[PDB]
Amino acid sequence: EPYPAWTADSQSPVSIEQIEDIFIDLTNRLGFQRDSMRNMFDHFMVLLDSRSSRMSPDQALLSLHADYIGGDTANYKKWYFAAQLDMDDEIGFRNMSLDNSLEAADFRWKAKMNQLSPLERVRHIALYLLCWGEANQVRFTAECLCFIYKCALDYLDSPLCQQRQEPMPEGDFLNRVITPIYHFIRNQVYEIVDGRFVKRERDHNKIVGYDDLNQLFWYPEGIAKIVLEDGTKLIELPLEERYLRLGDVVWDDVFFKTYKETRTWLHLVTNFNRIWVMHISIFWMYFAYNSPTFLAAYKWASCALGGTVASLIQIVATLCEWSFVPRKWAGAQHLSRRFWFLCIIFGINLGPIIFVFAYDKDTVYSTAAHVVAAVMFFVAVATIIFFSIMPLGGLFTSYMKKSTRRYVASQTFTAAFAPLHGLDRWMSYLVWVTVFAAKYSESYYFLVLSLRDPIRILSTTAMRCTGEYWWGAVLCKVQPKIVLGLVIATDFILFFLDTYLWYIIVNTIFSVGKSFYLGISILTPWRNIFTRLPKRIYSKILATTDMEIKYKPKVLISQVWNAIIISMYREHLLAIDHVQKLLYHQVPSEIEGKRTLRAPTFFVSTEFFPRDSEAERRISFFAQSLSTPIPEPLPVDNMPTFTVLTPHYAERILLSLREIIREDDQFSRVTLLEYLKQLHPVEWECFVKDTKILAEAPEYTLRTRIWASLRSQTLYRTISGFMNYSRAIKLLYRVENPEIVQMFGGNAEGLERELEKMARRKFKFLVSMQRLAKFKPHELENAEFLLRAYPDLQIAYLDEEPPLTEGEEPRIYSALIDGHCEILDNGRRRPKFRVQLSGNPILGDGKSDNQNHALIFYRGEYIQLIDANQDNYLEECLKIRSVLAEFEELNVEQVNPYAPGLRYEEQTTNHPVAIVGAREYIFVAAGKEQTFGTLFARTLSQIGGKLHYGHPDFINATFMTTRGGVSKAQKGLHLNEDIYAGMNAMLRGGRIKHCEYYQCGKGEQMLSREYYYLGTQLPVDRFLTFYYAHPGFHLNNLFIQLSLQMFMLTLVNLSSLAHESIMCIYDRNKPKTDVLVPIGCYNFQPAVDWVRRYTLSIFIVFWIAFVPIVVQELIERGLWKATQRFFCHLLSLSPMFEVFAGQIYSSALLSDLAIPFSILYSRFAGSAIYMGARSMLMLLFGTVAHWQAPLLWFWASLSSLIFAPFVFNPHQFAWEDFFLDYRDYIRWLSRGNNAHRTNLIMAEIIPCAIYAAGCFIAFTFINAQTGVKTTDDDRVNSVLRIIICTLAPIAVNLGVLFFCMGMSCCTGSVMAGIAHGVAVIVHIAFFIVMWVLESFNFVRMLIGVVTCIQCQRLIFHCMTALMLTRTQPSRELTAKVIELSEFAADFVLGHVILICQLPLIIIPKIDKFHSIMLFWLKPSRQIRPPIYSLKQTRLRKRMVKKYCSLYFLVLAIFAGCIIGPAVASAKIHKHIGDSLDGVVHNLFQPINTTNNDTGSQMSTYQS
Ligand SMILES: CCCCCCCCCC(=O)O[C@H](COC(=O)CCCCCCC)COP(=O)(O)OCCN
Ligand SMILES: CCCCCCCCCCCCCC
Ligand SMILES: CCCCCCCCCCCC
Ligand SMILES: CCCCCCCCCCCC
Ligand SMILES: CCCCCCCCCCCC
Ligand SMILES: CCCCCCCCCC
Ligand SMILES: CCCCCCCCCC
Ligand SMILES: CCCCCCCCCC
Ligand SMILES: CCCCCCCCCC
Ligand SMILES: CCCCCCCCCC
Ligand SMILES: CCCCCCCCCC
Ligand SMILES: CCCCCCCCC
Ligand SMILES: CCCCCCCCC
Ligand SMILES: CCCCCCCCC
Ligand SMILES: CCCCCCCCC
Ligand SMILES: CCCCCCCCC
Ligand SMILES: CCCCCCCCC
Ligand SMILES: CCCCCCCCC
Ligand SMILES: CCCCCCC
Ligand SMILES: CCCCCCC
Ligand SMILES: CCCCCCC
Ligand SMILES: CCCCCCC
Ligand SMILES: CCCCCCC
Ligand SMILES: CCCCCCC
Ligand SMILES: CCCCCCC
Repeated sequence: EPYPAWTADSQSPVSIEQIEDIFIDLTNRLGFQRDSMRNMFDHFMVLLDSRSSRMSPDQALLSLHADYIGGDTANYKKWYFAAQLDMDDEIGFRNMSLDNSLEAADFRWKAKMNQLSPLERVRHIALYLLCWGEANQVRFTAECLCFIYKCALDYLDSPLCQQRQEPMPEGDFLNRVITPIYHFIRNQVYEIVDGRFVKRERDHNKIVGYDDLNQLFWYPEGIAKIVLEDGTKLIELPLEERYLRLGDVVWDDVFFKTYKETRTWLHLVTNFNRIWVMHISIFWMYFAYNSPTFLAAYKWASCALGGTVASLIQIVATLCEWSFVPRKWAGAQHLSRRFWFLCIIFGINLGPIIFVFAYDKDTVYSTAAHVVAAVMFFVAVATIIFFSIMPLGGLFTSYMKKSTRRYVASQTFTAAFAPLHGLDRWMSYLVWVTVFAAKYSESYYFLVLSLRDPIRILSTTAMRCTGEYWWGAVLCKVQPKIVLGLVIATDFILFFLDTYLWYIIVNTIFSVGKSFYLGISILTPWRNIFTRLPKRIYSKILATTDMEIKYKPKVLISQVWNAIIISMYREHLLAIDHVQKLLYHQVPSEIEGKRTLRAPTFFVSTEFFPRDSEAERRISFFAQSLSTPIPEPLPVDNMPTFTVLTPHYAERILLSLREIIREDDQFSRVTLLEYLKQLHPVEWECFVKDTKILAEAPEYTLRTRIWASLRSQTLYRTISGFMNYSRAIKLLYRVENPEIVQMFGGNAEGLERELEKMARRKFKFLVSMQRLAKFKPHELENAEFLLRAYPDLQIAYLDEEPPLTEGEEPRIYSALIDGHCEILDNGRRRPKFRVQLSGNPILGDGKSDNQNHALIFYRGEYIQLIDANQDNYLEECLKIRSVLAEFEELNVEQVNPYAPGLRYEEQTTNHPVAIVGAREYIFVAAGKEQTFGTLFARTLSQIGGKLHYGHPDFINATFMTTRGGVSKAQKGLHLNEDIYAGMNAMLRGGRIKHCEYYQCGKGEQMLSREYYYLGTQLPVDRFLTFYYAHPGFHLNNLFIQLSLQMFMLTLVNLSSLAHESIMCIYDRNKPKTDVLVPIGCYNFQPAVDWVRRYTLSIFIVFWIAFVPIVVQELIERGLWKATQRFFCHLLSLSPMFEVFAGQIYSSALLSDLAIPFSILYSRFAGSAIYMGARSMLMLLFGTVAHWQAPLLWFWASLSSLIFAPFVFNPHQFAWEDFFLDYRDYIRWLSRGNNAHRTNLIMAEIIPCAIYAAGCFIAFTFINAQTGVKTTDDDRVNSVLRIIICTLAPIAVNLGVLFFCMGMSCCTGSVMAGIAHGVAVIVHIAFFIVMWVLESFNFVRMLIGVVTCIQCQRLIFHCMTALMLTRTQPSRELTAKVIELSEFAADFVLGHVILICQLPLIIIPKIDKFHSIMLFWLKPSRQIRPPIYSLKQTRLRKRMVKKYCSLYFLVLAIFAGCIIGPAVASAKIHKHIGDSLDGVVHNLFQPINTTNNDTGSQMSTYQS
């Protein structure tokens, strides 16, 4: 019989017959499609049934009306206010606070709904539901539905439709008002070609999407732009006849783009404008204070001028924003007003600084200098504090007039946030106060106060040296100032890493203190969880407090504890003797004869779980989760009905049979069974035994099919894993009320029948099987099999039909089939419903439009949406009605929302809860467990809010389906198609909370739109928390990588300068004996010691930030290993060992993030191998010139970067596989064959030449000899040595290239060989000429090479890009020049890589250890082929020895190139050149000089 909570009562305001009457009439007079009417009717009635099982039926209808259309939660009310009667500013004013006007209209609206007869509310809701059901693929645009809904509602109330004695034909609401909008959307992509559609490839910024499609309807002036077909405006017409001619509007002259994103670096300045301000500005002031080398008023004046940078940053953000919104669109004048205000602020700030900067040089004004300095210091501080807070999108809004728009974005649709009151408010305040009060305090004593001494030295010391021939000694005269500038620049970056460093520390402290203070789970009282289980189950999983008839509080627990255990055994996890001691046995009372209840000995105080199998894990976790304070549940008779969605494109329903054996030694290992059998060798044992009892044929094949199916990874395991929701309800139904079984005790069939009837109305399952009309006949059998297995299952699939007349698109439907539908002659079952779409719905990339077409059949109140790989064990399935109570809607009181008084200040249900994420963070001896518990949290809490912000598991269906959809996927917008739903619900009113006693069981977006709305309007509480989770992580891995490069640039110069000095011996105790004992010397010892204080502070940030991803990637073991690992270091190298114990994880992780040599090289290059190569060279130059002690710390790390991927490879290292890998490498090498425009050319030039010049400066200084006491006419003219060696090899390229053209004019593979043959030797030769030029001095030769390489790539970097910007004969040469020159570079770098393994192949037994190492990491079903024919063996040995000799030859010539000039360094003694007149002393002047003119000498000049 039908819905037994609305009909089976006697106080229902209406009758089920009246509802059908209303639906029939409403369909009749608007032409809705006939079957969707039945669908929506069933949906509505099920909704009423569910809502009326925990309240009076008089209130269910009221609550539904309030929630859909009319309450403070309904979307229709929001749109009606914001558009139909303006009043958008008032909502923003009221939000920031926490006749006409807002109170009056609100009162009128509230009092106009308080007097509706209960037969009108049903009509309203029915109309809305019908409109929502019909509109295909327009559900993504909420406000459109509101517009059509209002138009239809106004039309039906007219005296024009009530007198017309004729109903419009069916399909008149889909072929007249809905289809044109769809034709507009599909016409922005998929341009029609001669017969079909193809993906129209337009630029990503001329394509209107959904977000730009509905956003027209937010503003009153956005509606007034709807031109009709003739030319008149739609609004011009009266209200009643505004619906009929809605099919004549042309939706192609009426939609614009309204966002138009731009270059990526340009957003990060307007979005996150509060992080640059609080960092740059304060950073300025610190150095401005303690830098007296440029009285007492100048100091304060400068530190005050520090405050003028904040306003400048605000102005360049406002000005940058002006290129996002359109020109005349709503909210544009506010930008000009704000620009005016900010200009005034900037003027006020930097007005008087000029007056105090120089107007006081010993005149009578000094009485008025200090006062203005101090007051403007205070003003600057006030400005900084004001701009660090008060979001950019809302300031200077009180001082504005009425105007038209006082805000730039709608404040009722993108600025409605949850106020987050309670206790967590103070906690967030405290956290973000301590972080920034610790960082600003410690980053002044370790980073600006310890840098105070070198500033005085390196800013006054003046060099004395001859110089060069083109400018003399004007550039080399001030080297130290450049070093100081580079030191400050490379230290400015670390100020940004410091914050994220402290944010990790203070979070985990606050978590431990909060999880220990509240006295929850003190350390580990482990021998108590099992001791007191029964009191946990009886009051957390059973609802007895409101069940009464209290009797026997232990017979109930017995009925449960056996069910959970037996289920484990039925899955072949426990032995038959292994369960009898793990179950409530009942023993008869020997006194009288009746039965009594015992308890397992395990359960009060012998291998309960075999070799800690997973069966232990399931029980263990279940036992701990009952300590958390779970809310008390409701009776299983009064819970809401929910549903489950699953999308499925193309998976495996079953592993078939032929794909179980296949061929053995043709792929990984052997037949699949034996692979599966070995992994679980305690189940197959129990399995075959279970077969024997059953056998005590196709069924056996089926049983093997299922047995394998439950393992591996398929679709059958998810369905059978989630269908435990069905049993968990039934079992808890009988237990709760045992008087229901006494009624018909003896009817075993009657009992089970009733139990099923309940579970089929509180739980629905639905999968969305796309493309089901075109399955292969071998795969269609699998689909039908599921229907036979679980009859209560629902499948939704698309369909087709030949076109009505020849030449048109075929109509497509979307029908569902149940498990009880009768079969037809064809074989497929007859569907229950069949709805008509308006064209192909699949338009996006991912599986997000798959969900939408099957969302119509979602009967229920809440939704749990899953992918096709989940487990959901039964023990984590019993407590479903406790997690479902997180939505605070189960224990409340109704208050008649339409009531006089009760203004919107003191209501309760204002921000409903939308998403509920689930638990995902799965988990000296006494000290070790405590410490390992602490290290657990630091790993734990790092991802507690990084991969857990919007990950959805349960969705409040009513709230989340009226405003948008469940997920969106478009070519234009790009977030992740998974996090988009999370952010959208936050900035629209909803709220997100997550439980912690459940098992989920599972940049290109900084360019997006939601980042613009979130980062410009959020308060500072939530902004900082938001910034340091998603954006501040990716933007942190870029600063560390950028800090390293800025460190190499300053290392080169610092060591170069250190290779020229006397250093004035220095003591690190208290060197205040200002005597400077070399007398005539200039000291640089403190500057050199700065390298020591940096390396320490750069691996700490590398340490803490890369420890928490260890355990979240290597939780598997370690505690057992830690004992022996500690056992090997009670007397080991300790602090230094920690250094070399902290350099391996980088090798470990990147290996897991990742075979012939060439194919691995080509994909691992361009990001890790090249930048590492250059940085390797610069470090080498430094380590030879001065050799600071703690410099090898980089040698380990930099080596590990480019030496790890070639040690974590599989068996490829023995003897000849190495050499045969050398076969194809050469063969592959032989056949490798590889203002709107003033922004792209500026972004890829500036930070590619600065790095070049910095190297170039160093080379000039190292040649200009200092302390040499020579004359003016000496010079070196070292600039030329760059030119003679930088462009000369490029000239050799073209000359041969032209001669290549000529020779053929006056074999292609051969011609490549000779071309590439000399393209390599030319560079190798020019490496030699540079060495000779510097008179055979290795130290001052390296820096020469480094400069040339940087200079070379600068030419290529700019020349190619400009040519692309801007001819064919010119361009065709360009690519050929760059290609072959780049070739020689890749050859040498590639070749040297496989040369540094010679002292690893000499060891006889090598891969044996290599095998042991890698198999520890992971097993991958290894296979070893013994395929070596007699003729293969001889040739294999034959050909391998061919290149094994060749390999050694190229090794010898490379070393020979080195030793050549090295041994010729004692043969030339006179000189190498004596030319003059511009090339004078060109090669290198000295052969014998001195650099120690100090001591006795008092005053010489040595210019
Ligand atoms: C003395 C012998 C060497 C002569 C080297 C001639 C380079 C000639 C110019 C060139 O090829 O310079 C670079 C490549 O530099 C390098 O290999 C630098 C490392 C060299 C290690 C030598 C070890 C002995 C091009 O880099 P890309 O533009 O490819 O970088 C963007 C991503 N595609
Ligand atoms: C005030 C600080 C300015 C820092 C500018 C750094 C620019 C980037 C230098 C390195 C670019 C990449 C070189 C390969
Ligand atoms: C009662 C007022 C409390 C204000 C808390 C502000 C916290 C700001 C943190 C960041 C400062 C730069
Ligand atoms: C007269 C002395 C001028 C010194 C200028 C130093 C500029 C350093 C810039 C560093 C940029 C990374
Ligand atoms: C006072 C003499 C100044 C000579 C020019 C200095 C240019 C420095 C440029 C630094 C770029 C990193
Ligand atoms: C003021 C800082 C501007 C942001 C710099 C971002 C550099 C990386 C862009 C990819
Ligand atoms: C804007 C700078 C104001 C300076 C005031 C000076 C007054 C001088 C009075 C003698
Ligand atoms: C919060 C970090 C503080 C570090 C110490 C600063 C004061 C040192 C005084 C000796
Ligand atoms: C967290 C703020 C700590 C402030 C310490 C001030 C310096 C220590 C005393 C010299
Ligand atoms: C001249 C000092 C050389 C020190 C060793 C350089 C190479 C280190 C490789 C680990
Ligand atoms: C001039 C001092 C050189 C010290 C070299 C130390 C070598 C350590 C190799 C690991
Ligand atoms: C010794 C004080 C220097 C200036 C500190 C400014 C702090 C601003 C928050
Ligand atoms: C560093 C100043 C950048 C200014 C960009 C202006 C862009 C206007 C469209
Ligand atoms: C001698 C009186 C000086 C007053 C200066 C006032 C400055 C206000 C910004
Ligand atoms: C010579 C020191 C004068 C300090 C004046 C301070 C005024 C603060 C309002
Ligand atoms: C931001 C206030 C604390 C840091 C500056 C004052 C103390 C310096 C030692
Ligand atoms: C970036 C934080 C540096 C902390 C250095 C502490 C040194 C202790 C010996
Ligand atoms: C302060 C502006 C810096 C712009 C750098 C652009 C880099 C693009 C890759
Ligand atoms: C560190 C800022 C010094 C500014 C001096 C201006 C003359
Ligand atoms: C722009 C800061 C320096 C001003 C100098 C005025 C004499
Ligand atoms: C000398 C005191 C140092 C304290 C360091 C705390 C991190
Ligand atoms: C006299 C100007 C010299 C500029 C040198 C730039 C590298
Ligand atoms: C010469 C005064 C210091 C200059 C620093 C530039 C960053
Ligand atoms: C300080 C910003 C530097 C950006 C460098 C981009 C390569
Ligand atoms: C006449 C100045 C020449 C400068 C050359 C810089 C590469």
